[PDB]
Amino acid sequence: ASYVVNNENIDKDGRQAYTGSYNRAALKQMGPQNREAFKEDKLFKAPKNKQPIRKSGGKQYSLNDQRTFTTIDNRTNQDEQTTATLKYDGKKAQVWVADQYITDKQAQNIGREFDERIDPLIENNFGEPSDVDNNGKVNILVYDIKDNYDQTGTYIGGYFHPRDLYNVRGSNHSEIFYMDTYPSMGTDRQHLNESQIYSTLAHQYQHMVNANENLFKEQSQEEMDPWLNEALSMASEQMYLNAPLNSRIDYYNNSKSIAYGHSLIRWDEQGDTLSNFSLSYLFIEYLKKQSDNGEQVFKELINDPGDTNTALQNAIHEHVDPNLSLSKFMTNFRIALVKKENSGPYGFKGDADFNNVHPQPISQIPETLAPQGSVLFQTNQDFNVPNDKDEDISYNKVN
Ligand SMILES: [Ca+2]
Ligand SMILES: [Ca+2]
Ligand SMILES: [Ca+2]
Ligand SMILES: [Zn+2]
Repeated sequence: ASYVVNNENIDKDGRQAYTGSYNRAALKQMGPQNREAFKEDKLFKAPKNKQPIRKSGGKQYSLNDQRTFTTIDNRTNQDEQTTATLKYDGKKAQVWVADQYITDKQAQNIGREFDERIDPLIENNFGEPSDVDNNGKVNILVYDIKDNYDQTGTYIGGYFHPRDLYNVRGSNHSEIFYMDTYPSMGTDRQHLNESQIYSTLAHQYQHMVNANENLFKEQSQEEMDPWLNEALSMASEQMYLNAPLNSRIDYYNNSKSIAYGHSLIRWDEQGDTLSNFSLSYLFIEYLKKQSDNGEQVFKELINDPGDTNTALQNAIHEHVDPNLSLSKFMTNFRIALVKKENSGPYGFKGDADFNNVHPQPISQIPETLAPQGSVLFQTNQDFNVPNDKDEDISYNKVN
């Protein structure tokens, strides 16, 4: 038969748990196509020093003014300093340009797409931004984000840092997110296509209003865990595109780290982050199909005042199943990826968007599995679940 093994511990900081002494009664058991399958971004953590910004009502900058911003070199993880020009001063977005290759037209396309589609989309379905500089607008700094693309082929499409909302070192004292030019817009610096990154505007803007709702509007001031913050950003991309994120599915299908038990809830900052993006994306889409209010569950997760696991558990009880615990919903997620049943917990309600999700069976179980790390294997015998496995490990017969 086949088995889905999962560490059911819902604590992302928990131990990697022993899977047991099992019997090799297992069967012995290409290439991510799109370059966009290797597109990352960075969501940085809010500072513990939440010194507020004080101002005394924000008609400082206008078209063609220059402004030097702190940006982040993701090769070395240092602050850098970048001087940009305001090239679009719109209804909500101010688009700053600091890449000589970007034309004024492209800045105007980006700002207009934000003003007309990105902003309403996010405000109505996720949340609304802060206004720490009392200027009614948000900054979009368009420039060549520094990363290891030239050496790896993995590139950073954009980022958001909640430090910009407080008075700390490196803050730009405003609502701002950062958008990459090369190679996000294309691999030819002289023929960049800015429409390539429009869904990334929704991605980064979700991070921004997420930080506002949870750090400014709610009294607990608890950040959402990265894995679910990132999942909600990719829910917003699909909603903007009204199409599945096929590159994240493509990456899922070819990821050896996922096949060997990559964690849904522990963000592998120094390792294969792309596998975290793929798992976070499929999870939020699984929650969408399993919720009776569909995409409307997204704003309830943000609006919930409790921590990340409490919000998910409340959403499951109200919209999915009042008796179902978060930890078993997560196991059902992994089985749903395999079975894709047309109804019930082991599928995506037959949504065609997810029919090309194909988990990869492996020949041997890893010794240990991180919290919500999962693997799939097949058996040539009536294999027996090991008796010395960690109690957090569930073996789930499927076929
Ligand atoms: Ca503002
Ligand atoms: Ca770049
Ligand atoms: Ca909340
Ligand atoms: Zn992100």
